[PDB]
Amino acid sequence: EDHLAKELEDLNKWGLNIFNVAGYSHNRPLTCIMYAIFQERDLLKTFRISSDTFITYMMTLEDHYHSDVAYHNSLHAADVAQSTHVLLSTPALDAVFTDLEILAAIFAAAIHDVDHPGVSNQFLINTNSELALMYNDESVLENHHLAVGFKLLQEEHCDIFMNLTKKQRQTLRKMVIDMVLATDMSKHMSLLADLKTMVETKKVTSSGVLLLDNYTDRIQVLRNMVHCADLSNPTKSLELYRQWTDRIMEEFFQQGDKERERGMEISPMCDKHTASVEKSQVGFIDYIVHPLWETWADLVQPDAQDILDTLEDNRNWYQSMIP
Ligand SMILES: COc1ccc([C@H]2CNC(=O)C2)cc1OC1CCCC1
Ligand SMILES: [Mg+2]
Ligand SMILES: [Zn+2]
Repeated sequence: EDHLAKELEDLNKWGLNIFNVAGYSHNRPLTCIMYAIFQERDLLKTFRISSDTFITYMMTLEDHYHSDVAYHNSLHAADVAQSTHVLLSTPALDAVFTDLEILAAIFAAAIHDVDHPGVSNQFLINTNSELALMYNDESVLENHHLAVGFKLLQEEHCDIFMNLTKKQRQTLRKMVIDMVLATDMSKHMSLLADLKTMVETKKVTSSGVLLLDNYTDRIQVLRNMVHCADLSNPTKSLELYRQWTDRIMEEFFQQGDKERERGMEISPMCDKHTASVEKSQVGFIDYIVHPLWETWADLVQPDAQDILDTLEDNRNWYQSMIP
């Protein structure tokens, strides 16, 4: 109550604690943070989005995340949205994005895992699920989250974009699709290689502010930004990181139990009888998270040096828990 307002004082910081905001908002973290973010940035006024309309959409979207899924519930969406809100303010990216691109990136973060069933694209494909038949095995979940999110906008009592122009709605839809499809982990290596080429030919104004000429370059940075926000758990304080680790392992091990029940091969990091939680996090940091943030740090230096220091410290803690 007064605790919620104290926690939200850190709305614009990496140290914000989304678990605390959840506790004080009737477990509506996503509705809560999305509303705090939009007010802070004056987006409701800029795009003449009604408050009732915005709240009804957000509450419906949030009720569409599954509360019995350990990691991919509404708290993860809320976290990715809050993280993207901070990354958009990085000094190196100052005045680089339009208001429509800022709106799109934050909206993408919010809907980006909606209706997640708690199993991976590969699981959905090997069990011949209806979702995989629908999407022909390509970015199964991601196409689905986009579909639900944009579906809910089709209803007057819920169209938060009704006061944008047709032209603006089209551009936003293109940008959002692009950004959510980029959260598909099987696209990670591709995305990182492209981000490394963008750093290679990085250009800044006289005062260290990125120069982004075309739409192409702007959406490439936005794509990568949402993807970093998705893979930001290890760059947060150790206390936060460990609760996120606990949740993803719970979810991955539940998938492993379903794999065993059906006589399918068990995905090794989903096998609770053999997988080391600690080794898996160190591997995840060394091979995926660090390589990504090291590159993001290059693009916006020295803005993300503390984020990298926290990461390297967290990496060493998981390492020390391994005998
Ligand atoms: C907190 O950790 C993790 C946080 C987030 C993810 C995303 C990528 N895959 C997912 O399904 C979501 C994986 C994590 O750890 C997994 C890889 C290493 C062990 C588990
Ligand atoms: Mg996802
Ligand atoms: Zn996600």
